[PDB]
Amino acid sequence: STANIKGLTQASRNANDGISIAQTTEGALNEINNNLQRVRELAVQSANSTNSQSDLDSIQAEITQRLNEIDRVSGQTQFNGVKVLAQDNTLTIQVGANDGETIDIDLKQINSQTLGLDSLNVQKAYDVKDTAVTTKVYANNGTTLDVSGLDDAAIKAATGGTNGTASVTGGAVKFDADNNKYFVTIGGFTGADAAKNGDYEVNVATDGTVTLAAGATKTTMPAGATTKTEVQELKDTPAVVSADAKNALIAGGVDATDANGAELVKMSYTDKNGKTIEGGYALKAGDKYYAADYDEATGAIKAKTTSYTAADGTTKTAANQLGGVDGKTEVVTIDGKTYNASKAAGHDFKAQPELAEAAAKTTENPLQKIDAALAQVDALRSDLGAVQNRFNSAITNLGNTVNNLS
Repeated sequence: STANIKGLTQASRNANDGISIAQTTEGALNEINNNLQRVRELAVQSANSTNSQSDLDSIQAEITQRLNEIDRVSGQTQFNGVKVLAQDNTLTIQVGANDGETIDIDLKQINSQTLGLDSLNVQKAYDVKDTAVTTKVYANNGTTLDVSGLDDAAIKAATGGTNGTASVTGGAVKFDADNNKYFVTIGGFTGADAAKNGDYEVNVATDGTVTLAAGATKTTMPAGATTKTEVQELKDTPAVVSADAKNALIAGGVDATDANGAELVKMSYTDKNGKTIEGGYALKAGDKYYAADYDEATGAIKAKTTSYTAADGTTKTAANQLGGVDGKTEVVTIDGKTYNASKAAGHDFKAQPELAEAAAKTTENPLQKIDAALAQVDALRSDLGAVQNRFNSAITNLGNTVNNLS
């Protein structure tokens, strides 16, 4: 009789834990349901051709936030340490005084993947274009600097000296990039004209022709000066892609030949109506675009890459390609599968072989899919409510049995 009384009484405390498990799980499933209803409403809103890709991009961002919130609740909700929505798990609770007098609680893994929505996407592809990044650098042209005319008579005519035989020292000319100027050193004057020996600015015709202007007077050769033998002229030069940028791409799985011929570009994205907006910078290798940072002031280029632990256990990196459904999403390709860069970061494919792949296209019949998920959640909520009634009825029956024994 004592065994029974103490056993039934403890069995009743056990039943209360079943009820707690059930309420903790229901609470969380209620929150998941709220997030799913918002997702459904957002899908209805996206099914409107008046929406621009910018609009859809905004709706998608919010859908992704809701889905992530669902994965948060699913992964962290707990009762005495049990992650009730994290795995399929049949919990058995003894509700009688003897072995086997139990009620099972069938917990199920409920997350965006098991609900069939981790690839849910309402975006549309942008028309992707690019513009080569250049710089302005002074170069030449076969137009040599002709200073043969600036002879003794010409130098005398411009400076007013008469003593000695003056000449362009070394027949050399110096160039200042800062102001597209030219300079020469004059020597040879003697007597009181010796003071005219020094440096003078000269004018270069849109031809070799170098000349000294009347009234000319020696100045100070501008620092930064440098000898040029042909006419200087500014022409666009493709931004230089560094070895470490190329090597970062290769380390990141980009083909060696393609990476070696990488080109810095500025992205552009045009929508279905024809409107175009500028994107960020990227390294175009082969026919693919890999996101990159670019310091206009320095020319320093930094290839964006994602680090992670491969299935073989080692640490590797993947180049962040511009792709995904919209065409401007940072994705990575690892061992036969494509993932969103942000999701693969820090991931351990050895410890967790499974990671959701990036959406490859716009979702077809999204509402049918969101509705299926809502039905899965309602089905689990119903079952939990019924098992809650079974625990409650057990508590009632245990209470009476104990009453009569005592």
